[PDB]
Amino acid sequence: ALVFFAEDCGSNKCAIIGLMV
Amino acid sequence: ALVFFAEDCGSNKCAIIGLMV
Amino acid sequence: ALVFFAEDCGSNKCAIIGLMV
Amino acid sequence: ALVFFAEDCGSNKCAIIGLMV
Amino acid sequence: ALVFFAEDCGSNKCAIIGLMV
Amino acid sequence: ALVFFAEDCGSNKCAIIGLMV
Amino acid sequence: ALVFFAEDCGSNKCAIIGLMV
Amino acid sequence: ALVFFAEDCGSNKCAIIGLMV
Amino acid sequence: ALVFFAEDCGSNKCAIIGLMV
Amino acid sequence: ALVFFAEDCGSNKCAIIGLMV
Amino acid sequence: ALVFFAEDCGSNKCAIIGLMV
Amino acid sequence: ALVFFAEDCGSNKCAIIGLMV
Ligand SMILES: COCCO[C@@H](C)CO[C@@H](C)CO[C@H](C)CO[C@H](C)CO[C@@H](C)CO[C@@H](C)CO[C@H](C)CO[C@H](C)COC[C@@H](C)N
Ligand SMILES: COCCO[C@@H](C)CO[C@@H](C)CO[C@H](C)CO[C@H](C)CO[C@@H](C)CO[C@@H](C)CO[C@H](C)CO[C@H](C)COC[C@@H](C)N
Repeated sequence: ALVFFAEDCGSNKCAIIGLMV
Repeated sequence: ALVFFAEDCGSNKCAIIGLMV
Repeated sequence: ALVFFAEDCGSNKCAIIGLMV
Repeated sequence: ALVFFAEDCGSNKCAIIGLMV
Repeated sequence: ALVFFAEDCGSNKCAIIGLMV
Repeated sequence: ALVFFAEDCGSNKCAIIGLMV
Repeated sequence: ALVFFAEDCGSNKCAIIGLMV
Repeated sequence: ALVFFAEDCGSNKCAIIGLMV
Repeated sequence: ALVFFAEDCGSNKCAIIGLMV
Repeated sequence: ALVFFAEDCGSNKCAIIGLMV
Repeated sequence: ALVFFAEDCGSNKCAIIGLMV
Repeated sequence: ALVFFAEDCGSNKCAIIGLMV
């Protein structure tokens, strides 16, 4: 599958996360 | 415009946000 | 099917609408 | 992550569900 | 238009459906 | 950014709007 | 709702169509 | 890459096409 | 939920996969 | 396939482009 | 919110930008 | 056009690919 990357800033901290589809 | 609603969740808490198109 | 929830806004007045799939 | 919501309907049975991204 | 396909499952009952755009 | 165009038909009027990404 | 416009060339002829969401 | 399938329909006929991401 | 159909391809070899919603 | 249209901007040198699906 | 990243090109003057959701 | 990036994990290997819109 494809893994997109986004900075999840919804949490207090910002963190790079993968988004797998 | 269209307004979609989503919970913006973090490491612990979440908040209702609008997503406008 | 899935029914997504959205608000159709315009002229400072919104209305709940469904979006079906 | 973001949590969207949808009404998942089958055979006259519907239940709100989350969809996490 | 384009016609996508999905398996719509409810309570152990699934049926292929079209989704037209 | 890409500027898509859509007709936003609210309640009192429609209007060609931009939607930039 | 929003009405997007696309040239539907899937048909032999190409034609502007609306896509309502 | 991911390959989605759709019927590319016209005024009369349709054809299976791939949509690659 | 909806189950979308896709092929995961790579190195000249694809495999059917589901994508659930 | 469907052909959407967008204004592709770059340092404010926008122009109409097609986006095929 | 989530922040995706893309290379926004214009006459081949690409640069990284954020795309917030 | 915007160039998004994703990790395309097939069967023999992953690889950072582009996906331009
Ligand atoms: C800003 O442009 C985003 C395009 O960049 C892509 C790299 C984004 O990648 C995707 C995987 C992540 O996109 C997010 C879902 C946010 O974008 C979508 C378009 C949100 O759009 C909203 C306005 C749509 O509102 C409702 C219909 C929510 O719809 C979501 C997308 C339904 O959930 C999806 C189908 C579940 O994800 C797929 C699963 C198999 N991983
Ligand atoms: C090229 O960028 C497209 C973004 O421009 C927008 C103006 C497009 O507008 C939308 C309304 C039309 O987009 C078409 C559906 C094609 O784009 C989508 C992203 C096709 O993507 C494929 C690869 C996804 O494959 C499966 C999951 C098919 O998913 C479709 C989108 C599911 O059907 C949708 C949710 C039904 O449409 C919504 C309905 C309420 N009108």
